[PDB]
Order: sequence, then structure tokens, then C-alpha cells
Amino acid sequence: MNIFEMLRIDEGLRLKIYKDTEGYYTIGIGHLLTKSPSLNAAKCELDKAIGRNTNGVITKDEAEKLFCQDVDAAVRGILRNAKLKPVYDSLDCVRRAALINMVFQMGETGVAGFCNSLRMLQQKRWDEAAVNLAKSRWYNQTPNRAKRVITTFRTGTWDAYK
Ligand SMILES: [Cl-]
Ligand code: NA
Repeated sequence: MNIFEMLRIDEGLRLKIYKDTEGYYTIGIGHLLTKSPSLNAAKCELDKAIGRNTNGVITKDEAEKLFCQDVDAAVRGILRNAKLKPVYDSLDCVRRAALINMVFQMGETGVAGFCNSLRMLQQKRWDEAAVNLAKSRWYNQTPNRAKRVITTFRTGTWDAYK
């Protein structure tokens, strides 16, 4: 069990363009295509991201390649961010996955704005971090996923993904 398996559980897999929980055109394993309401714009982004004329449908291999790149981009966003890197560096491998999961879902800037939660995580105040992380739009809008990620921070185990 690892960051790829964890996000595959949380994001699912769709080979045709769908809308994410915010209503944004998405494909694959949670690959955001655009925030524009135009499905044509989403199709351009898809074709640009895949390197061929897709007409809104990709293969599982293409979805997994986007997923590889997206996980890498989440880690890169963490490592380049002055607020996120010290937290990441302080965490064990399982909790690092939980932080990557948040960045994959919400982006570097959004997660870097959890300033109190980030301090509690760095100080290994797990129960207090868990309570603070739930005081968020994130928890309220996607509570089942947030609960799994928070449980991962609270326990340092994969128990919520079993
Ligand atoms: Cl959810
Ligand atoms: Na939707």
C-alpha cells in the first residue's frame, strides 16, 4: 500500500472526461483538465496532455502515465514550498503519503494555507492535528476522503484504506 494505491482508491479511474466534485472537467485518476465550463476547452487540454487527438477518451496506460506525472508534480510542489517542505521532511513515509494526497487534491498553495495544522503535524501532535484539519472546507466538502487522510495522519497507518 503506497501513495499510488491510496490515491487510486480516493480518485477512482475514469477513461472518459468527467466532472470532479467541484464540477471541473477531469479524466483518468483525478487529472484536472481545466476550470473552464467549456467541454471543448477540456478536450484541447486532454489532447495536449496526451499528445494525440483523443476526443475525450484515453486508455488505462495513458491514465496511469498522467497519474505518474501528477503524483510527481505534487511532490515537487511540496519540495519547492517553504511551508510544506519542512513538514514533509519531518514526516514518516505513511504520513508523507497523506500530505501528497492533500496536495494532489487541492494544490500546493491550498495546502500551504493550513498553517496551524502544518505546525501540529511538524510537532507530531497527531490528535490535535486531526481535529484542526477537520476545520476546513476540505473536510466539509469531501468528508469521507478527508476522514481517510486525517486517519492516516492520526495513526501513521494505512488502516483507513483497508
Ligand atoms: Cl468524500
Ligand atoms: Na461532479
